Amino acid sequence: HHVHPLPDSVPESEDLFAPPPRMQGKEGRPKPHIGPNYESYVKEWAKTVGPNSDEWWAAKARETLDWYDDFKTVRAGGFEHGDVQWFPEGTLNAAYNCLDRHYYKNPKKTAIIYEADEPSESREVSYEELMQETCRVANVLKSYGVKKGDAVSIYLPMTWQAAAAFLACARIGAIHSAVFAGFSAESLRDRVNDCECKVLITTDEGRRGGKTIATKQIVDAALQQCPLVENVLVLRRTGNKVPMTEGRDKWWDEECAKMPAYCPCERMASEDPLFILYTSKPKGVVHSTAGYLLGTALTLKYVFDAHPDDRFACMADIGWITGHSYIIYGPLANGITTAVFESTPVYPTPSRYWDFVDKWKATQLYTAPTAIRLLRRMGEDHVHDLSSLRVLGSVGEPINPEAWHWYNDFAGKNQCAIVDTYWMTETGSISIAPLPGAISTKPGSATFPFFGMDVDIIDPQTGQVLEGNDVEGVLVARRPWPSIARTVYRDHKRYLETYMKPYPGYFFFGDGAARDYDGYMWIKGRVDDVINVSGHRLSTAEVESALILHKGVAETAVVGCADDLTGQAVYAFVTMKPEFDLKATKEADLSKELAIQVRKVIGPFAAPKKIYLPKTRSGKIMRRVLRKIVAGEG
Amino acid sequence: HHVHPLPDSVPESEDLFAPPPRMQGKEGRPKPHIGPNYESYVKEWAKTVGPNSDEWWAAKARETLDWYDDFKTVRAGGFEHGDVQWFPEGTLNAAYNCLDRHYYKNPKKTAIIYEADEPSESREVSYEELMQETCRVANVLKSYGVKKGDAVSIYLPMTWQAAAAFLACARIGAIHSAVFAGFSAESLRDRVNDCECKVLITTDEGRRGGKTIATKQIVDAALQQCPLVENVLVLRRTGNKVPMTEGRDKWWDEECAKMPAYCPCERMASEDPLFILYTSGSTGKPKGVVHSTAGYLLGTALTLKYVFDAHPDDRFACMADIGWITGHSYIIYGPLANGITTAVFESTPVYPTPSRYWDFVDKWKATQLYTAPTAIRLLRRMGEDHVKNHDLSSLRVLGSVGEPINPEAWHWYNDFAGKNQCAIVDTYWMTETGSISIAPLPGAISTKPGSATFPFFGMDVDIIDPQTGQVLEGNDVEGVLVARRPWPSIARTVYRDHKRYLETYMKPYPGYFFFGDGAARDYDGYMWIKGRVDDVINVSGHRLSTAEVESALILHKGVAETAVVGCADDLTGQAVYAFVTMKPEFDLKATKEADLSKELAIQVRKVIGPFAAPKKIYLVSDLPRSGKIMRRVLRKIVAGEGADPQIVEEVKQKV
Amino acid sequence: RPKPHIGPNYESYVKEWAKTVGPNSDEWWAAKARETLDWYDDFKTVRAGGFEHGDVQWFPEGTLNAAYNCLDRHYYKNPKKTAIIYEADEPSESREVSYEELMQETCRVANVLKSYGVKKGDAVSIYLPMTWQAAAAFLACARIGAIHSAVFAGFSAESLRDRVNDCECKVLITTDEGRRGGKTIATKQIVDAALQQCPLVENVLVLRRTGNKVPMTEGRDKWWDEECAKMPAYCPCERMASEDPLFILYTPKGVVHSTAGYLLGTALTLKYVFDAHPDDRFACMADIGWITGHSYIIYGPLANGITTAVFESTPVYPTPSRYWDFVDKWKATQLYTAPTARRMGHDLSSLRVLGSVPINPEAWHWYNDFAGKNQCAIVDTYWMTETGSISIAPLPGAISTKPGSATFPFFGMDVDIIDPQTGQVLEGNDVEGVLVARRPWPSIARTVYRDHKRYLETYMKPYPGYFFFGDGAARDYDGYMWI
Ligand SMILES: CCNS(=O)(=O)NC[C@H]1O[C@@H](n2cnc3c(N)ncnc32)[C@H](O)[C@@H]1O
Ligand SMILES: CCNS(=O)(=O)NC[C@H]1O[C@@H](n2cnc3c(N)ncnc32)[C@H](O)[C@@H]1O
Ligand SMILES: [Cl-]
Repeated sequence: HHVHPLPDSVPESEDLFAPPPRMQGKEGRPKPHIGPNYESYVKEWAKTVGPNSDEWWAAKARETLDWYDDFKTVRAGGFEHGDVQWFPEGTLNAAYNCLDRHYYKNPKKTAIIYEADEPSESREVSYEELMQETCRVANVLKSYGVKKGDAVSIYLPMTWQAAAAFLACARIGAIHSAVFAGFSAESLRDRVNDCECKVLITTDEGRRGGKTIATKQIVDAALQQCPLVENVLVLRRTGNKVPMTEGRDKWWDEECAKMPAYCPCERMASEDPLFILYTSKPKGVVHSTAGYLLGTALTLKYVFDAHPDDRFACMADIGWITGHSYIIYGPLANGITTAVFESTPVYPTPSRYWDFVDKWKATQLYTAPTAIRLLRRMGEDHVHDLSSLRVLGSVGEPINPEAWHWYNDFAGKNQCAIVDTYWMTETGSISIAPLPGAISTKPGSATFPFFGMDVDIIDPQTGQVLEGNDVEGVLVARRPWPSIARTVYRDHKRYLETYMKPYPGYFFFGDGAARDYDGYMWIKGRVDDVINVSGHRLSTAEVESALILHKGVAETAVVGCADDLTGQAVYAFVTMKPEFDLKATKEADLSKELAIQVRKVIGPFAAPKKIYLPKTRSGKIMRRVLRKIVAGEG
Repeated sequence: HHVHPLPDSVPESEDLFAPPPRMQGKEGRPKPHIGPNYESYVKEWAKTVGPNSDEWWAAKARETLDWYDDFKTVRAGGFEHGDVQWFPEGTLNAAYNCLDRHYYKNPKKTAIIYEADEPSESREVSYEELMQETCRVANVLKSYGVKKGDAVSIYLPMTWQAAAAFLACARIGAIHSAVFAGFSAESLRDRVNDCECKVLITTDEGRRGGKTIATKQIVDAALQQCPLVENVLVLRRTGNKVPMTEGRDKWWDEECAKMPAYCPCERMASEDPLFILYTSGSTGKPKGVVHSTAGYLLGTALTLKYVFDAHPDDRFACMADIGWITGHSYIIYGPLANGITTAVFESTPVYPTPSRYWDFVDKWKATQLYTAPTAIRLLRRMGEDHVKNHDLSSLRVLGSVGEPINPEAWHWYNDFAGKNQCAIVDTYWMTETGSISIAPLPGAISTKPGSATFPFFGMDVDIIDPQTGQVLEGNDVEGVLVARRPWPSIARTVYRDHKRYLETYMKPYPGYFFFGDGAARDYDGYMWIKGRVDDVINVSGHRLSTAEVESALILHKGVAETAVVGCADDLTGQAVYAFVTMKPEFDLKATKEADLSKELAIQVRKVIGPFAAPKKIYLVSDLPRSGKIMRRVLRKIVAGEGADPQIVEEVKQKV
Repeated sequence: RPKPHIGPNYESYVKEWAKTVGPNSDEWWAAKARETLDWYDDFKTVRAGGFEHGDVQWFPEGTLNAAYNCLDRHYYKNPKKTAIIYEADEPSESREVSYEELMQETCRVANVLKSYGVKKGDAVSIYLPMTWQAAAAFLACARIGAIHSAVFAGFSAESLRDRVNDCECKVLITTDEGRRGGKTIATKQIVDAALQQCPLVENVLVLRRTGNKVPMTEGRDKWWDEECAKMPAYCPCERMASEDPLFILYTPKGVVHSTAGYLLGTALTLKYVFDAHPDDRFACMADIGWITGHSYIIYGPLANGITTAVFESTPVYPTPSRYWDFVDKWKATQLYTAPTARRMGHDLSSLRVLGSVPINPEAWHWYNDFAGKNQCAIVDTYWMTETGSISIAPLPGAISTKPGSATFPFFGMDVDIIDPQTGQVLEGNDVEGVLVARRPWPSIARTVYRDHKRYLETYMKPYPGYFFFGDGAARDYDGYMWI
């Protein structure tokens, strides 16, 4: 075969895992929504793409969400000019769909499982409580003069009120712009100025893993160069003394105590913007209302097989798109229970995830590879019952197949489906992932595209589509889907040039990908991280997966630097486990073993020329820093 | 029985009055909506409360009002957090329901009977004229930058244009805040700043009882300490010279002449706030009671239709002032929503003479009259010569609101205003309830002097023992009044002071709404509201209402009005002190002042008991704007402290 | 040739015109209102109000948007159809603009205006020549509920200063220069002169029609193409009430038109007076600065979903044949031109209906033979800014017409003539007097901006309960009108 899976130590013939009995109608668990096999997924999927799929999408939009005004047109527009429209004549409100309509049905049902940094301080927040808090904040924002279409910055740690602040903006038609609680003032400042907001929502302090985040202190520093901000609403998270500027700053609880506990919903057009989410000038990705909300609702229901009594535990941060979609909007739209985890996976112990799972009988767990490195690395003594789990998800970057099996074995007792979810901030919702009740998985593969996603592979050297299977190139989408980002805030040109110009006719994700002989999709990393050695273009995922097969390796990152005899050369930056003895295995001897590992697993063309990690707050490895340093640019 | 009715001079067996023939469909009058007996009231009422009342309320909401968008949910929320919701997904506009839809049906039907202070200046205002005036003001407010949800203060006397100012704000989604024309600048200023409005609507002057109110003069004084006000719209009521600040102030007639006579309606969510009505209440600051749109509007429409048995051609004569909740609900919103004729009375009941009410009724053939006990007592003091020589046959329902009505005043009302041929409706409610809470349905309920009787549709009230916090099951019980579940017209908050809203009405008896009134349900199930809990007097363990001691006093020949307050007493805890006003004709020389007092105390001792007999009686000329007697002032005077500051000194002298 | 909608004799035009007036006048206007336009919300009341107090209302409860009805709905049905034929001043610079392209430009501009804080109900002034982006400007203002005030591109800086200050607009849309009859119309120069005394105007959007160097006030002035490059190509439509104002057109008498009425009147007149059909190519040579360009270049044609022409030249540039080179080059199917234009000195078989807007009666024969070849129709049209849509015209495939007259007044308008000395209408035929109208029509102007007083003292108070046109008119034994 031309297309190889990510290097793994397990035979390929033993790496095809069918839906287990928990994802079958047995053991008293809900029968899957889609199942039991690959053909059942394809049968439904073919209704969601092609020239006769408007029928399916209209029904799903009318069944999934509540509308104030029906829509007439299902879809229009396209990539070339970026005029994407879905359900354009309809009106709705995101807070009505995430709060009110469930409050009216079961007001005492739990909406948020607030897992505080300290396990003792945790509690359940009901749809009644969350709605009242949202409506109070919404009334406060209106009293500040916030109007439909105004931007509101949010700088909140993972306390449950963060959901109320997001939904308060959506309730009144404001455009919330979340900034990870922990970015520098320079990062907070740039995002506040770009969106031109006049109101900022934040806390006095945060708490994560026992540490103290000086959110208010950072804000005051950033706001010295954010001229337009006139109002700041400070949640009293800790109560510890923080500076409160007179007039500009007010306490959340004092402001809310003056306001009523209900607020009307602003009737929003489908294409009114719901939020701006900046990405690390800053790129403010803009999502509209109806299509984004429907995408998050549909993906949560099918990719995680969500059922009414489920308790969904996404361990990400609301400052990132994974929090937007699968902590707040997705789960609350489906009306289930969602987790807001304010701690780290290592506090009080590396068993918090598992203590959390057993304490709350969580039905799905959704975290990232960068955190997955933690648990499997430190010890499986930390891994409990975990029987409540039924679907396990991973998001953020390629998952080395080695981490994949531990996830299947110890967290799932070989009884959970593992869903590797591929998507971007700009897709809004999950693009390629297995439906747990239908798809037999492979370690390290995203598998098949989700409803509405018609993806293909393009040879970047010819610009043409590679027909068939067992092909490799760059991933592109053929048609718009409802949750696609609609622009980059006040910079539509950057939007078109980045995603719509590189391969005209298609959307360009920016990732290398391959479709193997079985049709399974494999995402191998950024195209900008590809290294071309003597005509062999190498992905960062395959070299880094082969390295992690050597004893003692924890995490790696390979970058390319120019080479006069091979064009570029692979340079690998390697991190070792703490117990590993660097004296027994000399650094020169370690590199020799690693280069032989890569040569054996990939080929001589891939052997690193030199072996020696800078990571953003989102958990991503800053490979652009490793590349420039190797060249000698400070 | 343990529960006694308010003192009356008629035997209890002879003091139950069944709907007269005018409310039996006879004499050419329209058949009542509910009737003909108590059972017909209960049959409908039981559809309006309980866990299966959503069906009735959904239907009445869709039958009574015109909606731009239908609603899905009927009710949600509750007392505990103050998140009451009614018809939340629906949209409508109050001005469309009060003007446009009736204009489109019968544009020339009369909307307002404008009874000016001078009777010669009175005229009829049709729905077309009022709609056009409303739309001109709305355009004027919008030209000023007024947006949906902004507060607009109104300081207007009782001229018909006051309705156009209220409905102009409602038409564009502004929040109107009315201030009684006659409050001091100090009271106006507090209300203008609290609601944070930028636009004020007022007159150059007012006219009441022959006097001239210098509204603009008061306004200018108030606005020197109102930094947020940017625009003032001055109706040209008198034409006498007033100071007009350049730019800030503009003439109503000049501004409106520039605008079109139509304006689109703002589509409002049911729960968007419709108005703020401040009350000089509780203490310290003014309490801005906030009502939302759909539930308030539906509450006033339904109460007017059933409590006053309103039919399409009726001519409803509420003699209250639009600066108070009775004016909001039963001059403007209630009647105009029902599409009938409503009266705007610019005079007093004694100007030019005490026959004004009755001249008005016959002049316009009014079909229902709605006034207060303070005016019934006032007229009753001036003589039956001014009321005896009138027809008054057009009337068929007479209403009383504001406080408990003494059975003596009740009988004067029934005898001379209704000629024993009208139904008397005693309406109990508050600013905070939005609409009538407890009252008799005139075609169905047999009344008792001084009793409101039974709760209105949607009101499920109870009596609570304030010392046990428990509901007193059964009849012949006494305590404080409470409501069990929200109703559609309940106030939704206190403007920017939700804590004051929860603390005042929702915390004192958790699970309930606390009216603040003592109440009792007699053996027949009739409810009796006898006065504020803060006004109770306790003599040797006997908790006394001010209404029952004052009802017993007024049974003595010559008594016009009384006021009793409690004073501390070392041997009985408190003691009753009574302040008495007599009729003009009564001779103080024939019956010495001391001998009169003894007869009064013996009256109370006989009817209530010696513990209620006043220890001392002060004969005054008058008692100390809403028509309420300032008993808190008389209480402080008898203790030793220190609308008209002259009576206050007059009291201090006799005391 | 497609069959005309109304025909073939008068009894077909009496059975129809009898429905647009009278007691059941409502039932007909209600059907047409629902059939012609797309509504976001239905309407309950057909008509209310009258001339007396100036409270005219049509379809008050309904909501809608002019851009959705002139762009989106046709885009969704056939996006590549040509909405505009842009006949540049230089004939070889002409090109077709599709509904898609026209929609995307409108949405961009609409997004720009929103970034400047323009809100529903705000005023925006438009100082543009007859380039095709003028319709995108009009419709971008309508798309967001903003009130556009079109000021003809030839007006002086003084006349623009006055029109911009009356409407109180905070945003102005102009070009850097114009082009007409081979000449250059310095519009930004005139814009900078006037604005020195326009204290409310805070943002100006300048379209590069020539690229020539012009002054740009930093901060206030921004380039159209640079501002629009930052915005998405879709914008939501504001849900407007029928009686929300759509535009101000000063004659400083700023005539105001509501939305659903003016739009219904414009759509119906094109579909009948000119007998427009789906594939027709309506050519109107007016300017978007006047009510002729508003109603029969932009709103009427783009509402019916046909093709309309934006003619940027004169009738004699390059040569007096331009109309007829125009007509054959694009196969125009209707022609609409002024009185001004057989004195300075082609196939044309595609023309089917020909109209003007008084013309000497010999021009009626010349316009029927040299332009029609005794195979075309001829429709004469009189009206004014305050009427919203053409008032007096004959229906083409039904009514046998005569030179100089107009057979019958348009659907839903019933006029008469008053004796200016007795103030009594002269019933009957063979009469003369001052022209006035009876009852309300949908497209009637609703006020004069912030001078409803003048609105009454000019058209309502002069003759009680009537609309006073201000021009003398006469009727003859044939039931025909003369201005
Ligand atoms: C939506 C989360 N955004 S993200 O967490 O910022 N991820 C950063 C970037 O990593 C890539 N990516 C995401 N998920 C996967 C995956 N499962 N396998 C391989 N690659 C992946 C995408 O290009 C994304 O833009
Ligand atoms: C809507 C009235 N507004 S009011 O004029 O402000 N009345 C002041 C307060 O008096 C009490 N009250 C009112 N009506 C009655 C009545 N009929 N019998 C006994 N008590 C009554 C209420 O607590 C009210 O709030
Ligand atoms: Cl699996």
